[PDB]
Amino acid sequence: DLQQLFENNVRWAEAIKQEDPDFFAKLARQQTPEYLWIGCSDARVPANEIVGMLPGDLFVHRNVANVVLHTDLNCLSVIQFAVDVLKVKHILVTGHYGCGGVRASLHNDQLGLIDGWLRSIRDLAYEYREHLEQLPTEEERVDRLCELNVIQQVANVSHTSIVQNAWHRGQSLSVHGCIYGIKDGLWKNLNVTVSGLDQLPPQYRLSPL
Amino acid sequence: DLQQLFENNVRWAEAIKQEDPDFFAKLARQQTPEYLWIGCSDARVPANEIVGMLPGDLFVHRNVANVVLHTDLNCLSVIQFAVDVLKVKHILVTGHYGCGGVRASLHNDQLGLIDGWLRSIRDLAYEYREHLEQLPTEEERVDRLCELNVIQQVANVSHTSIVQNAWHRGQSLSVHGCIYGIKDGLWKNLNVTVSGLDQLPPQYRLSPL
Ligand SMILES: [Zn+2]
Ligand SMILES: [Zn+2]
Repeated sequence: DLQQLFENNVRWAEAIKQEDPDFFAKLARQQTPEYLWIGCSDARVPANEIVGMLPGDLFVHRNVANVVLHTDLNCLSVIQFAVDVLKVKHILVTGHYGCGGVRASLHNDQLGLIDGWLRSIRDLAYEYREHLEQLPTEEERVDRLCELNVIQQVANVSHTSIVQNAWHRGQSLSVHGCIYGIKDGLWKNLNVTVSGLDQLPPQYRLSPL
Repeated sequence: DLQQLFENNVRWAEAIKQEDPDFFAKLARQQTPEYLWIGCSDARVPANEIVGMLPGDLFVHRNVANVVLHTDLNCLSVIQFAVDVLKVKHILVTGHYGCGGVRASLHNDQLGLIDGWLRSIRDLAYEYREHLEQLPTEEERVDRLCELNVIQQVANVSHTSIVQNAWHRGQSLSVHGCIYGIKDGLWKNLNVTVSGLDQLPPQYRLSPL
């Protein structure tokens, strides 16, 4: 039954309109979010509710296990529109504990198309195989890889020419790494924020155009 | 100031916990959403709030102008994990009026990387140039293309081997087209639902494996 979702919507919209009849009218005039959320598609991680944001506040990309690839025009279009047009001040890279995409990367089952998508997280598990092996349970390994993945994705966003050119032309722009606990509703800072070119390794820095 | 978002989160999580102290505990045990939302990244279109869903209810992919490409492992991984693993019953393709991605496709400015991303919407505008030309204002042209785009994206999802193989093996799966009014908060059905192979043109139907 899809009519519930429709009936919830009319209910939601009309409730808002009696509290502030101009809410959508004003909102529809300009898009000025300060934040881009790059997070997982997982149903248990909705961005706005988690950080208490209202419509208009958060530009959002969500994909499986919040993966950012430098050949992916899907995510890169979100990042570039966020950064070059909307000129967000902040990019919130948010992974979450118990992420099935990360977990799939740590196991050996073929899931099909998504096998390719998760390659770079599988790579991360190989890179940290000594660190992860050293952890006694599967849940610990999955959860640690989740942190590692977020931290990696933050690097990926920051190395984009999109982000570096924002900085080159003096734009205020910070990239953050957070992880959400689906078990407790808490959104945790991973303290890996990047806010400028000086924070990038020499091998990854691009010269201005 | 990002600490507000953090402070809102702790506030949100602890409020929920005093209403139902098990909410996250239960939620974290299994992911069982019935819906996949494929919508735009636009800050003024958050999925859960719009249809009144709670965490756990909606698997979500959001990208610029809700574009679904058959070479995009980003979106296709979300669709395939939704369909093959989570076995969603419904895919909600939701575009929205006043979509900048659609609008960009209708104008001639180079926006960079996102130029490639929006190619297929630009194609749609060319295909319907006679219909769209025939509309007196830019806002009408943009908004009409928005409907056309949603309708197209629904076709794209339905033609995926992911979706057809769901049907081939008897899985209940419906693809919907909706459009959200950022001006009034209303989520409208475009009445283009596809629920089976019989609804696909012969040229697009794939034989079972
Ligand atoms: Zn996940
Ligand atoms: Zn849009």
